[PDB]
Amino acid sequence: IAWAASAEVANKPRLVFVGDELRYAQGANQRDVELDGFVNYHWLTSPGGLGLPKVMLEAGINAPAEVVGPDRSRRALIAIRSSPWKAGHETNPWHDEFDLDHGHVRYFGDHKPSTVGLPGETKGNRLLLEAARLHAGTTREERLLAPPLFLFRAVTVHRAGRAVVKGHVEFCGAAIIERLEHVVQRDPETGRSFPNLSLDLAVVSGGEIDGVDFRWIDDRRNAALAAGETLRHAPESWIRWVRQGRLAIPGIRRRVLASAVQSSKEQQPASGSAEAATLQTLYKFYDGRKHAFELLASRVAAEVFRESGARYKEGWLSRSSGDGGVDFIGRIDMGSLKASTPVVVLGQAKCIQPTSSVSPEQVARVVARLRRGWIGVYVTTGSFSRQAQVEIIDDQYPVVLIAGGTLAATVRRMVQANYGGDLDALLASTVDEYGAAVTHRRPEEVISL
Amino acid sequence: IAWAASAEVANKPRLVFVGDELRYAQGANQRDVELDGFVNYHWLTSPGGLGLPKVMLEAGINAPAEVVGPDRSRRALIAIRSSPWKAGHETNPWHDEFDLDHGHVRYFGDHKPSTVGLPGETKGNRLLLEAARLHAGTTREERLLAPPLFLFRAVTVHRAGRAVVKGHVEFCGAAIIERLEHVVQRDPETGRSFPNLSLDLAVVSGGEIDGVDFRWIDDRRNAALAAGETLRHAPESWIRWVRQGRLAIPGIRRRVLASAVQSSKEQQPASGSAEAATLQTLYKFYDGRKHAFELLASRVAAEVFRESGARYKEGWLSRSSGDGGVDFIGRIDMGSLKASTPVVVLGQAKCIQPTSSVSPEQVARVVARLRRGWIGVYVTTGSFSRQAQVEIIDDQYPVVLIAGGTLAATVRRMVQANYGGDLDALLASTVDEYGAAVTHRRPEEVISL
Amino acid sequence: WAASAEVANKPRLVFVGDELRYAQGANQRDVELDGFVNYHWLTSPGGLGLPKVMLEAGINAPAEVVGPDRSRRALIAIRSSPWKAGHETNPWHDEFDLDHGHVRYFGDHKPSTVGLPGETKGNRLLLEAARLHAGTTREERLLAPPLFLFRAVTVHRAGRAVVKGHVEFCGAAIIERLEHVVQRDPETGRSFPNLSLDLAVVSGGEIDGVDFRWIDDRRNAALAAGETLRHAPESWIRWVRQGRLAIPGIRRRVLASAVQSSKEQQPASGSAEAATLQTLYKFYDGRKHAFELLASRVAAEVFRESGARYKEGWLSRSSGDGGVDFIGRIDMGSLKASTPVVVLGQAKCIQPTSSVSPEQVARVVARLRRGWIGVYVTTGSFSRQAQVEIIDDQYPVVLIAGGTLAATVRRMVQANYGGDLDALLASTVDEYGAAVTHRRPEEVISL
Amino acid sequence: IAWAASAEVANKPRLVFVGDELRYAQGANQRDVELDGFVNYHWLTSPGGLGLPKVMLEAGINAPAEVVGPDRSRRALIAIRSSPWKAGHETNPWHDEFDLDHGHVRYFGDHKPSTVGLPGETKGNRLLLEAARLHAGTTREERLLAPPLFLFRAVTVHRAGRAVVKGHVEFCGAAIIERLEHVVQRDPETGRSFPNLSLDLAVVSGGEIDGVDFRWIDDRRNAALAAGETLRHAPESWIRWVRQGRLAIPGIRRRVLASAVQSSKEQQPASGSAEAATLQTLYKFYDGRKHAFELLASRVAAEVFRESGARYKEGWLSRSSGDGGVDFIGRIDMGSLKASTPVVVLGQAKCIQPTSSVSPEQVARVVARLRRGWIGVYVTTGSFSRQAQVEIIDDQYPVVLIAGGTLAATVRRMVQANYGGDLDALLASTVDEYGAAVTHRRPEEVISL
DNA sequence: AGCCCGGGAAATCTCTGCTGCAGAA
DNA sequence: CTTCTGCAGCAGAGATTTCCCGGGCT
Repeated sequence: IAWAASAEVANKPRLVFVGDELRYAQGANQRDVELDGFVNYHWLTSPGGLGLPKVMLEAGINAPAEVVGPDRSRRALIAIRSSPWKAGHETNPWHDEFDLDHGHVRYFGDHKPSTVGLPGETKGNRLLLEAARLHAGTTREERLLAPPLFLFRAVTVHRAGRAVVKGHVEFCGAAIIERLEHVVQRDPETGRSFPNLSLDLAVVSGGEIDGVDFRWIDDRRNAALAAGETLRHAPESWIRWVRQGRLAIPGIRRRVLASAVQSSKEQQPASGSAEAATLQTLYKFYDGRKHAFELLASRVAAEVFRESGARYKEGWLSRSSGDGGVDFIGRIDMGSLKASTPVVVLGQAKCIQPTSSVSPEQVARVVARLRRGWIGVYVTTGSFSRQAQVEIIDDQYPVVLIAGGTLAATVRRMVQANYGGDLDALLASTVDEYGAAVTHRRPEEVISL
Repeated sequence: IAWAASAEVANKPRLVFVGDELRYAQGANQRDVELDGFVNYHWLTSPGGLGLPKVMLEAGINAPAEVVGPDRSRRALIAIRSSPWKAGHETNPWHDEFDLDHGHVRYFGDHKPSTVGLPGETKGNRLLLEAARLHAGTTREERLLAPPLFLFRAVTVHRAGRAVVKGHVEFCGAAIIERLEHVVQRDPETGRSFPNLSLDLAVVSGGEIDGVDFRWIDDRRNAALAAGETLRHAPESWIRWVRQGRLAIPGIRRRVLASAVQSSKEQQPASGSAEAATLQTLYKFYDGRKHAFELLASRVAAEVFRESGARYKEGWLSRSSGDGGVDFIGRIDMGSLKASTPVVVLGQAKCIQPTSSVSPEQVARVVARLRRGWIGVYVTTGSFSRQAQVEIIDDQYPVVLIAGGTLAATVRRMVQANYGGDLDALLASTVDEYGAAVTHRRPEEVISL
Repeated sequence: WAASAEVANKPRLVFVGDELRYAQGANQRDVELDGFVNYHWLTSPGGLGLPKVMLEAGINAPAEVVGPDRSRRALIAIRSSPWKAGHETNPWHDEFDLDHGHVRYFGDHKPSTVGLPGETKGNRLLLEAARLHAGTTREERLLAPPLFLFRAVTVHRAGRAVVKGHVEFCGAAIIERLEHVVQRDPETGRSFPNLSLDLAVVSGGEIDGVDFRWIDDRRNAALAAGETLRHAPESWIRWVRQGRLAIPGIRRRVLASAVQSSKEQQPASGSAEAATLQTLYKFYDGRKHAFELLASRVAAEVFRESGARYKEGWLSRSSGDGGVDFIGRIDMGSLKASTPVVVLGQAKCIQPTSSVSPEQVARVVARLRRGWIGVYVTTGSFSRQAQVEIIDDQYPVVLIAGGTLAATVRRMVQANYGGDLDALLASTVDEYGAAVTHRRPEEVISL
Repeated sequence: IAWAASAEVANKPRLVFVGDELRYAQGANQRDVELDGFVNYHWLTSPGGLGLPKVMLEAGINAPAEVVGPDRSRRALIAIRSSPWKAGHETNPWHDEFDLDHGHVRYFGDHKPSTVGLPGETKGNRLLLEAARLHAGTTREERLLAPPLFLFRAVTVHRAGRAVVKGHVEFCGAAIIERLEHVVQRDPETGRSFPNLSLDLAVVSGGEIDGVDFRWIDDRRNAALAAGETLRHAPESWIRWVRQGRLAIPGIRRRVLASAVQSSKEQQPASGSAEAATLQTLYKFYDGRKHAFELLASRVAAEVFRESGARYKEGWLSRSSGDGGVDFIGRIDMGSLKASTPVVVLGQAKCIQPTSSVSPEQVARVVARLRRGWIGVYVTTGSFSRQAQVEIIDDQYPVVLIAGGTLAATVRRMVQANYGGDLDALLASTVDEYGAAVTHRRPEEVISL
């Protein structure tokens, strides 16, 4: 009669997104989807339809009893707990830390000075040892025998009008063991150093959703399922890792960007549009004269900074000759009347073919010029490479990107704002006023201006 | 008609400012004031009234004829000229260092690799020694006979029209020799080492007027009048350098900030006003409460960037207790949407009576937390110390200053615009709704939000 | 050969920081003495029959051992200073950092000894061992005798005084850097040349300490030098084949908080460095400028202690305090073209019982551009908040409290004006504005 | 009748200058002032009217007979002849190095392989130990009697349309030993090893002039002379060292002002260098695999920082898969033992041909990620472009440039002293390890280990 | 006689200015 | 048939490069 419940639980979906807050309490029920206004942990792990003991989440790491598949016995999984009691991290080198953005995690063993035996005597560290031996071997079946590592970090909600600490967890994703190294920590109370296992783990990609649902955690606990039969509900990252090996880790590692990135198509105007044709006329006109293109880049950048609702003044153009990383410069004032701060804005302009794209080093050449409190801006006829936007966003470089469609729209504004001599004599206005004064002056001299 | 042209030119306001455009041309009359839109150099030095030969600015280190008074024959003055090769400065040997704000100018002797022997056979070095012995003299009489050093640097600018490369120079002011020492320089062209003379100079100040009377040279090249009557048109800084010794140099040093210094009374609201009483009630209310003040400052700083119409996003509170280097966080998107780049704003507040000023050390603690493209903001009911302000301006700290006046004005504006009721409603709303941090994350994560 | 196989049957390991019972009395057979492990039993096992190697103050080692291929030198044993109990007051002493696996030791050379440094048998074998560890072949490196460090201990045992005839295991180390210094002993009272040795403590890998079987196996004559390493630490084994290239990465790392309490930053009361600190406090209480110059020289000595290249730029100003008190520069590179590192510094003389606020050092931190480092010198200690703010927010600034300052000053004085502190103090107060210039920190590059 | 000549010597200044070409002959006389147009060495060292014995000078360390001053027996001077003896064919890695631009010189002892016992068993080494003993020293009295070391280097000169390398010598100035270390040297051609002492020293400055007054030399070389009255014509720098001690060592360093920009030819090894072919093989070998060259460059930079005797630790590699922004990471501990601070080094390595330079964009891509107090290092076979280095100097980029001769130098010196001549095992090691040292840790995580 | 971190004009020098021709997408 | 895109020791101001002067001294 229990087979019906097992099947019922087996078929129904149980989804959880990475970074979500899960409810963790003593006792309670595993048959409840929601508890105290939050998603139940035990229900997500072991719904109870299988009639199996719950998966406990306690100090250090925790692993269920050995699950005997028809083929052979297998370790179900490993639930890992990290305790930042009240955002204690990271004042000290014990330093259990998660970077869920780039998909890297560093955790440490539960070994303590009170323990007499060598590291690995504790249940947790020994399970970490077995997992380490299983994550590194010759055969390809032992990796199927290797239990997955589920990351959980303590979190205080301060929600629903009631501030509470503990009793809540956070799923940081599934992890694989990249490294295991014996390190020596220090107990301040007794002033005594102790050996312990240090684990470097990598979080894999969760797919398009970035959140995973686990019907396969029951598969790992299923007594009637073979080791290679449990990968049915597994994410594509993990199974493709099983296929390829540890060489696929950089490709399967989870990647979260703070801001969205734009494809080449979206930045540019439509192909059949006359805006793109106008952009190509800009390409033809400013190919010979890069200096005009620079002056226009200054005008456009100005229009953008003023479109943001911020105060901007264009200082000048760095050089008309001698190349270098700076083409021109302006100033952004941050704040309101009688309350502001000066910001030096280094304007850069590069004219290139639409097919080719700007390389990250060319942008980083402008980024390197930037001192503290400065903002760069890059204006190009084409688009930006993926690695460029990656280096800008992930490393948090403050650069304003001006693509083809943006400058095209800006031009569309300016040409009807001032239509003297039609569209073309604005470009002529770029060449005629291209001299636009000059300066050997450092960027810091723009403040006094 | 000896004194006919002299007596009228003897009382003229020959005050000159640093940064103006001066004309140095061959075949320039001493009678005409301005040449082709700008003032003439030869006219400025000796405008025909004296009958003296026009001082020619040549050969780097330059000086007029020796002057013999009744006693102690002296050198009238010294005309120092630093010129771009071009690209002699900052791209070549020589490249005399120039720092205007700190009044420090490093200059090189007239010794050349083509000139053999110890520095120096050229008149430049000998004049440099003859002057330096008087400038470094511990005797006031020596400081009386000490030849003034008038510095000049050719700058390209003009008004409208076209840029200038020759015939145009800029008055850099007068300077006093800080140090004199020998150096070794190497020529890239020949690869041969040669000795030279190097010296550190201290540029003086003209005061609030910041003007330098060029009538000084008249009594400086007068053989009849000596020392006592030669300082009549000299700047007070120079006469103070004459009366006292080299120990008063840092006190008489020229220090000009790019921005403007705000007085304590200037930062505070007008005396007797309603906003003043409002601020007094603010300090009265928030003297005991800190977190509520921090939140209030977060709200004030929230729309102070948004007042211009600029794109802003209000962040979170770091911690309920234990504080942080900066109390609250904000974000500033720059440019059109999807082209917007995040700018991290780190704010901190402190409650103190308007009669008190903010120490530079804590502001430094704020700006020490800054990174690439990060800006700070400090909010207080009091004013800021002058040292703090000048340290921020001179070293270009990127931070917004919120004094008691701006705070009171912005707060009253907030109350009337969004409430209009008694401030008590706002205060209470703040204390109940926040002052308690729901989210405690790293500041770099504000970009993801 | 039953006994040797018997002691080969049972493992022998000792962790770093293990207290050992040191007694000329007692025997080789027994495993423990007076509640502590026996040293002579540790170094000399009962299943061998070899004599007991004695551990005396300073460097000590058994004579060379004849091998089938070539003669092999027995390991090096080092005994630490009393630190101090009134026995040694010398500024140049043994500095132990077991957290980063870095240990600086100073050899034994005395004014009574006439000649050149390294003439004594211990120092002869020491320099020869230095030759072996700096060997160009793998054979020469495996021929190199291990260096085992030991320290004296001042503690408490079972509610009683401690300790009489007890030491502490500091681990095994590899000869990395050598130096030639000239020190001066006040009680000697003549000055004498002395050797300096920078050692890198190895990591035991999976184990904290090392296997004691290694030494007992290497001491044996039949053991071949290539095959004499079996239980040797993986770090040492890797180093033998890799050479000097392995040294930077194989050092033992102990994860611990870098925050030192106010008491830890202050020298011992009986150290006699503290008295110097107090004299400096009363002296520079009125004159801060001489303290700024003194701090510049002290920092200059600190950076040159690691063998780096420091060049003193100048002092910022002689009138009033500010963000920076003094400026220096550290050049590192191909030397055909050297990459300069700007050094900004501030010094404040306060009471040793007073703590330095984080804002005051943040005033210096805020002046740091990319590739620049800060220096803060104070007679007192640093506050906890300051330390944790510097560590957590990753501030590139060295901190000099009362202890480090007094120690460095003592070193400098003894090095030059040894016998007279007033001469060094005179050297600090004579020139005020001689080193003082008004320049931008980025102008130190030209110098 | 040698008294009058001595008085003659004392009255007229006798000066030598740095960079001067001197004629040295073993069979010359002390009488003739100059030989073949060039001033004589012996005549300058000691005149014929002095009565002083003929001083001998040969390859390596040369020390004249000891002298007894009335106060105490004293060592006058130490002459040092340094010649590569290469004729451009040097393979000796421990050959002496000279950098007079920064005033640092690496000298090496006269210890020989066949020379037995512990170093030094030779004259030069021992008297250099005495010299160093006096150099470090203690109290002023020892500093007074401390014998100066004068450097003479074999140079190629040109005389009357004819040029011969041997027969002349150059004056490199008087220097003081900073530090002395123990090192093991090996003959490149034939495999061997011998102990020797290595000295890092620095040349002082000549004060007003660039060189040394040899009249003071005569004053010190005098048998009967006072203690502090021995030097009246001595350079002020040496007197400053005398009064201060080691405290003035960083301040008295000889400095020559020149452009730090190096050309392609200047960075790369000589035309007859055997390391060139090795570099070609390195290009052909790492042409397919770049990350192996990245690890190679990591260990190279490590050896470079370890060459100064500083504190450095091995880092890790970012990816070893495809391409990426940062090639390798490292850490440097700056300060003493008890007191130090960690700094993060971001290293980049791209394999190009020695004839090709490095564009500024590529290195600026590395500079862009450098935080506050962070440095970087670029290691490559090819040289660096002029614009790149200029860009480094202008913006004060903290980067170490390893290219051409330097790379081959540290690599060869490494092979000779570590892997013992076999480069095959080294290359193979770089091949096997490109996937072993790869961690996904943050650059800030290097502080942990 | 001389020099010198010069300016002036008259000597080349730099690099996009483009028009009608033709011939091609 | 279009309508643009090639061909051409072409035009030509602003910017360098040469060379002639300069002014005021020891």
